[PDB]
Amino acid sequence: NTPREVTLHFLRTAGHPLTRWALQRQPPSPKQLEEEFLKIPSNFVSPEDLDIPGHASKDRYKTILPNPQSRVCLGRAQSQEDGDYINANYIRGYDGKEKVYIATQGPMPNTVSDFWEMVWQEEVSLIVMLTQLRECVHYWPTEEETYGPFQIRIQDMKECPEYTVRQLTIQYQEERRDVKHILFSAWPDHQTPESAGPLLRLVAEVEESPETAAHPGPIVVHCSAGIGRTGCFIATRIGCQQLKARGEVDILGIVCQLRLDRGGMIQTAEQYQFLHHTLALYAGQLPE
Repeated sequence: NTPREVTLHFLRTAGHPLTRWALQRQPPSPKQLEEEFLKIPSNFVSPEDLDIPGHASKDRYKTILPNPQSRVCLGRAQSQEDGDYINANYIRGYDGKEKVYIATQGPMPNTVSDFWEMVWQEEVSLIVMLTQLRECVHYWPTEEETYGPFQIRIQDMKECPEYTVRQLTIQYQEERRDVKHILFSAWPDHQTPESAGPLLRLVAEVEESPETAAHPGPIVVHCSAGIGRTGCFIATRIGCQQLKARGEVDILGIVCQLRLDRGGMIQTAEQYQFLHHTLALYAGQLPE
């Protein structure tokens, strides 16, 4: 068995189910969580695994690449652009449900049009942006701007204590669609949010979003590299979904499935511990 077969086998089979009680009252120790986290393979892809010439100019980081198996490919239905490349992966949701999310990096100035093409092509109606104040381009308009063939307009902007909700529209030719955009700041790279409460309110904000499509598109979740904060946010939502539906959560299993979808999701052991903390808090909100 090669290193890749070893990696795939661990990720497909590792798990550590935690009842609601154990999570709240007897969680794994900080030492055990550190060692568990260290054992999770990254599933990073080597540049030799992508044959996409020119892709490097569209990557924020040379080592953080989209796994080819779940890579979002741009079909260019609406444009004349060369190739199909965006650093973005489809991510499975609760119970392995396909294409619940797209994890991607924040657009670079040269990939803003690619980003909007992706939002059109995938029928995205919700974007979750994770950032901190001192940081990440402003790829949405102040009033109205055109990006490639798309006209984007801001219909509303509402500040909540912990995030800003923008209501946008994107139009191509005759067709105009709503996109809800949530900007959650106060989340530094390689760190955790200040506390779990604002993160759980972000997760609730997402749940409450209007879902009027027959086949809902993926939710776009992004941050600088598209893996640490994105992975934490997606893992928290799936964790909450498991706790609510089954009264238990397998956080190890969750992170392992996310790494199958995009290498490196959840960057630090501190972030991993914070996921336990967050889910313990959510557990107490759940009905008896």
